[PDB]
Amino acid sequence: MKPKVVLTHWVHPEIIELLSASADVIPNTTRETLPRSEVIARAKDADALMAFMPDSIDSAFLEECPKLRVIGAALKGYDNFDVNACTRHGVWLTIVPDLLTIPTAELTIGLLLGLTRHMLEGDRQIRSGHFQGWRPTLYGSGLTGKTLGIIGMGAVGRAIAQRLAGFEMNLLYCDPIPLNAEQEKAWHVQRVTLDELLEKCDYVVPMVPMAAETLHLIDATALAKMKTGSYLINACRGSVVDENAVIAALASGKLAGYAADVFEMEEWIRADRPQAIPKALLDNTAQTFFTPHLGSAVKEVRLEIERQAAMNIIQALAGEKPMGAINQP
Amino acid sequence: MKPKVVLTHWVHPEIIELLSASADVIPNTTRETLPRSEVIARAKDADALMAFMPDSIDSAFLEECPKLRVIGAALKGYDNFDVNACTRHGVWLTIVPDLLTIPTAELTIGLLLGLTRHMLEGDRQIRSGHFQGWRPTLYGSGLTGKTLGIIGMGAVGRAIAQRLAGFEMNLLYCDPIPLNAEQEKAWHVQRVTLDELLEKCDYVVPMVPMAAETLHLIDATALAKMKTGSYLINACRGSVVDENAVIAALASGKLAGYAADVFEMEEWIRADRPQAIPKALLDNTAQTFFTPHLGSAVKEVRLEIERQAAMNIIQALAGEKPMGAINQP
Ligand SMILES: NC(=O)c1ccc[n+]([C@H]2O[C@@H](COP(=O)(O)OP(=O)(O)OC[C@@H]3O[C@H](n4ccc(N)nc4=O)[C@H](O)[C@@H]3O)[C@@H](O)[C@H]2O)c1
Repeated sequence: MKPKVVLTHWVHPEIIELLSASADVIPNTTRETLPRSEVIARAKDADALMAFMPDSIDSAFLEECPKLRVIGAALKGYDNFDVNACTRHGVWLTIVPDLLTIPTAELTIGLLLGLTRHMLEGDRQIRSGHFQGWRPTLYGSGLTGKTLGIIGMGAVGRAIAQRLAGFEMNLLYCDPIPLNAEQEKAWHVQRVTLDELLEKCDYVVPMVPMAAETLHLIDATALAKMKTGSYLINACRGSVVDENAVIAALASGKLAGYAADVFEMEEWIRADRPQAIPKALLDNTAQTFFTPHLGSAVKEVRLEIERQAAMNIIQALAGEKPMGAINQP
Repeated sequence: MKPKVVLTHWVHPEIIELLSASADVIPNTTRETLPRSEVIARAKDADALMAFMPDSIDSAFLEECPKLRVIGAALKGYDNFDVNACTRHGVWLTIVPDLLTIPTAELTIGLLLGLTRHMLEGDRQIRSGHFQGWRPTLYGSGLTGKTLGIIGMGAVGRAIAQRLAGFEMNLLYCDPIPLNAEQEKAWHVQRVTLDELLEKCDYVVPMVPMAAETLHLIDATALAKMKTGSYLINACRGSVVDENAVIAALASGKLAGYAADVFEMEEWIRADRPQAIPKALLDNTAQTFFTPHLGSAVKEVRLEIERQAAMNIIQALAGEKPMGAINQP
C-alpha cells in the first residue's frame, strides 16, 4: 500500500500529480484553512504532511499522528513547529529557503507607491463614473529626492535596496551587521543608527525578524522621533509595529500614512492579541493601504514553494535525507 | 529507430553502454563544456538530454528542441532549469539524490591539512630540485589540542565532525537545532553560539545546510570577531564567504590562511556576482589553497550520479514516470 500524504491547504494540480506517483494524496480542495480538528482527523494515519503557515505542529498534534515520517513545510520560518518534538517523534521537518524574499520586496515597493500616490482612492474615483479629466486632488508624495530608511538590511532589505537604487532617493539603513563597501556603493545606501534613521526619513520600512527585542519596535516612542508627515510601510511581521500607536500617530498627523501586509491579529502565539484588525485602521481608507499577507502571493513562486515541499516529502518517504531538513529524527 | 540522447558533458563509458541498450547516444567526448549553440545543435532532434551543473535550460532552449521528452539532470538541485517551462513544453525534469556529503567532508579536511601544513609550497620546493634534507622551514599549525568550529550542523557538518573526532581537537559547532546527545558524546563536539564559536576557534569551517544558507555569513564583522592567526576553510558555497573581506583579513594578519573549493564567481542566480576569482587571492600562494569545485570529484560518486540520471532518462523514454521527477509534464 502507498503511504498517505495530507496537504493542509490548496496546491497546484501538478503538485498533487507529482506526489501521486509515490503516495496517495489527500488534498484540501478549497482555498480555505481547515479547522485543526479536521487537519488532525485527515493526518491521523498519514505518513507525510505538507504544512503551511496556519498549521501549529506541537506535541499534541504529533501524538495524534503516530505514522508521520515527514512534515514538508511550505514555509521558510518554522516558529509554529516544535522541532524537538518532531525529532523525538521520529518526524523529519523540512523547510523551503530563499523563495519568499523577492516577491515580498516587490510587494513592499507596491505598498509604498500605492500609499504615497493615493492610488486606491484614485481607483475609487474612477469607478464612481464621475471622472471628467484632471482635477487638483489626490496630490501625493514623490520618491525622488526623499529619504527612505530600511530597518534590518537582510534578505528582503537587500532586495528592496537593490530595487530602490534606481529611484534617485536618499537611502538609509540600520542593522547590527553592516553591508560591505561594494554593496553600499552599488545601491547608494548609507548605514546609520535606528535613532538617526527615524529622525531623517520620509519613509520608514521595517524588515527585521520578530524577536523579543523587536516586539513593538515601532511604538509610540519610535513614532515620536519620526518626522511629521512621514509614512510607515510594514510588510515584515504583525507585532513589529504597535498598531494602536500608529492609529494615534495618524490621528495627530505624525504619520501621513500607514501601509501593511501583516497584522498583529495574525500572531496567534502571543496571549495579548486581538482577533480583528483595529476598526480605526480599516475605516481610514484615505491614509492606509492593506494587503492580506500577499508577500509571496505570486503564482510561479507559490508553485516552486509547493514543489520544494513535495520533493522533501518524496525524498524522506524514499528513505533519503530530505534536502530541506532542519532536524534529524 | 531508437530515441536519441544527448549528454552535454563527459560520462563514464559504462554509462554510455547502459544508455545504448535503449537509445542512440550522442556523447561529449571531451572534458570541456560545449557552447550553448552546440548543445542546441545536438539536442534539436533529441528525445532526451542529460544535463549537468554548467547547463541552463530556459524556454528559448526548449523551443529549439521540439522532440525532447526528458531532461535527466545529473544534479541534486535544479536552480539552472526553468521547471515550469519544461512542464509547459511536455518535458520531464529529473534530479538525483544528494550523494555529495562524504566526499565533500573528506575534501574539506584535505583543504584544512594542506593549508595549515604548507603542503603546496612544500611540493613546490621538492620539484625545484633544491631539496637537500630537513630544514627549519615551512613550520605550520597542527590539529591536536586546537579548537575547530563547524558553523551549521547538517549532513556535511556531521560527516566532518565524525571524521575529526579522532584528532584530539576541541570541536565546537553552532546550529539553531542541536545534535543528538549520543552524537555530541560520540564525536566530543560542543554546541556554542556563533559569537562564542568565532571567538574561540583556531579553525572556522562554515558548512550550513541548504535550508540555512545566507549571503556573506563570514563577512568583515565575523572576521573581526575571529582569533588573530585563525584559518578559514570554505567548501560550502561561494556566497557564504565575503571574499574581499577575506583578502583584507589576510592582508592585516587576522587570518593566517584561507582554503576554498567554491567561489563567489559561481553564483549565477545572484545578480551582483563576480566573474573571476579575485587576483589578490590567486596571487597569494603562501596563504591559500584552492580546488576547482572538487568536493564530489570522486569516481564512485560521479559514476553513481551519472547512473541515476541515465536510469531516469531510460524510465521516461519508456513511458514511465521517472523516479527522480520534480514535475508532471
Ligand atoms: N510579508 C511577507 O509575506 C514576508 C515574507 C518574507 C519575510 N517576511 C518577514 O519575515 C522577516 C524575514 O525577513 P528576512 O530579510 O528574510 O530576514 P533576515 O535575512 O534574517 O533579516 C535581516 C536581519 O535584521 C536583523 N536585525 C535584527 C534585530 C535588529 N534590532 N535589527 C536588525 O537589523 C539582522 O541583522 C539581519 O540583517 C522580515 O524581514 C520580514 O521580511 C515577511
